[PDB]
Amino acid sequence: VQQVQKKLAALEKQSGGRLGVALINTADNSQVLYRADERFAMCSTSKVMTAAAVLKQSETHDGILQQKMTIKKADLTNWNPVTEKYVGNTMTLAELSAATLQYSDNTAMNKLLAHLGGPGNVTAFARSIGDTTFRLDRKEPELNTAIPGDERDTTSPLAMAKSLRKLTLGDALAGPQRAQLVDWLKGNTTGGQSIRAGLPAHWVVGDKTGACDYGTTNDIAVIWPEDRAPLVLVTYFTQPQQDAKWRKDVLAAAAKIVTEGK
Ligand SMILES: *C(=O)[C@@H]([C@@H]1NC(C(=O)O)=C(S[C@@H]2CN[C@@H](C(=O)N(C)C)C2)[C@@H]1C)[C@@H](C)O
Repeated sequence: VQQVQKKLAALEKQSGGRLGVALINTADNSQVLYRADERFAMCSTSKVMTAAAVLKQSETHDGILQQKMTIKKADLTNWNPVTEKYVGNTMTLAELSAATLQYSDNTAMNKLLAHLGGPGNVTAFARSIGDTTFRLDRKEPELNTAIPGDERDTTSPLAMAKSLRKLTLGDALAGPQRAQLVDWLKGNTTGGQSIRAGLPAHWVVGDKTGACDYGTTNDIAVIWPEDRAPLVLVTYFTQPQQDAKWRKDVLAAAAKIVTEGK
């Protein structure tokens, strides 16, 4: 059905930006692709691979998720909805992971990066699960420049869709860790206006949004349409002006377009 292709193409043209979509239907492994092999800056969506790297460690290191880290007034970044509540005290890695994933807390992200030894370690983890496109280069907030043509902190919609699938439904993570990642993605509190907005209200969704410079507005999610096989969806969107406004409505439209009737 190229109807979807035409609709996506029109959506992009009308938006005046560059749209990236990758949908994987686990029912038969069919895919809906639109610039699925092009690179897009990930913004907060890179936080999923990051949190997953920590979960991977917990498979061998027992109780690591309960390990504590101190939050100093110096760790605070441009967005600390949760961490700012702990300046002077501690947060476990689980709490930190939850904070970065569900509230997109930047301080929490850098705390996880520090724990992992830097962005290069997240990239290594991605490679270990077969993702040869993903690449994390900087920490928060520099990783959000999203400069057109810059390959730093980018990935493709398809590569991210495959990795999200491997992580949440596949074998990239062990049972317990897989369940925690899914639980965290379902508990996201910032996706209300994105992919979720374009889906029937009773469908169950796990997702991670993101928004940064050049009006880059992203979202990656796993969708369970009632009792049907899960859908893995990545909607990436970026614009020409560095100061462009975010277009969460564009991702919602894209989501409706590709998931309608699934
Ligand atoms: C990540 O991409 C940045 C971070 N992540 C997200 C996100 O939704 O994933 C938010 S955007 C959110 C809606 N717009 C802002 C505002 O409306 N609030 C005050 C409610 C927050 C945030 C931009 C991170 C890299 O900085």
